[PDB]
Amino acid sequence: MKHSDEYKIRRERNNIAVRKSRDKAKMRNLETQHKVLELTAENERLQKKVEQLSRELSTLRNLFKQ
Amino acid sequence: MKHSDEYKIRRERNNIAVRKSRDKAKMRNLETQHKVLELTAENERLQKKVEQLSRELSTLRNLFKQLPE
DNA sequence: AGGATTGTGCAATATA
DNA sequence: ATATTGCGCAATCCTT
Repeated sequence: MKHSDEYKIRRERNNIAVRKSRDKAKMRNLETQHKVLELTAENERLQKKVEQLSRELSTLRNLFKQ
Repeated sequence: MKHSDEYKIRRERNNIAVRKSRDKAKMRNLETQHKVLELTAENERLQKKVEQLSRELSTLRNLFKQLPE
């Protein structure tokens, strides 16, 4: 129907639940996007650390010549 | 009005656009989830390499430390 | 008995 | 003009 009070209450409650469900789905989607940004920055940091450790190892091993 | 031909054409075109837009958004979310798996595998590879090189550097520094002046 | 999910479409808004 | 976004609805699924 469209007039009964049981119907109006059911719609009011469902509209709350539908919005809650859609907000939750949107939040999960955004969280996945953020995770990509976080991992990309972290992999960039770790790669720079690899390069730094390699430079320190090379510098140390050069001491064997002198 | 809401029964005119112009209204019907606008809504039919928009409904097509809505499905196209939401399909693409769902596909992007699928690609993003795949990217997380790929970046996680790369992260684990990098963590292993950093740990290996850190140990290699620590042992070599300790070797030089045991050298007499 | 009542919330959570979802295919669908109206509507407002953003964008080109 | 199309693209994006929020929402209502009703059917449906799941909880209590």
